[PDB]
Amino acid sequence: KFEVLLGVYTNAIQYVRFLETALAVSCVNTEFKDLSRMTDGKIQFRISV
Amino acid sequence: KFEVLLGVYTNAIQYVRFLETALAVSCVNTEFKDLSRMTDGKIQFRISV
Repeated sequence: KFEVLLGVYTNAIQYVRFLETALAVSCVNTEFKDLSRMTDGKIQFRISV
Repeated sequence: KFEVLLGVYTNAIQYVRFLETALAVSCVNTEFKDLSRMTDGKIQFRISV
């Protein structure tokens, strides 16, 4: 008279990146190895009217 | 002067197999020859959140 072990099932976490979803269209992305070295950034537009 | 016997036909009860109905899509089957020798069974799931 046995008690059968019918199944051990482990869900698989699928890996998801940033460039593999459709939120990546809204922004362009650049690898920047030393970001904590950078303290602040700036862009400067020259608008001639 | 007579009385007639106008045929005899009996109903043929069709054999309704499990694998010919739609309720076999709701489940999946395994032929276990010896379920009398089973006291209990279990499935343990591992959910990785």
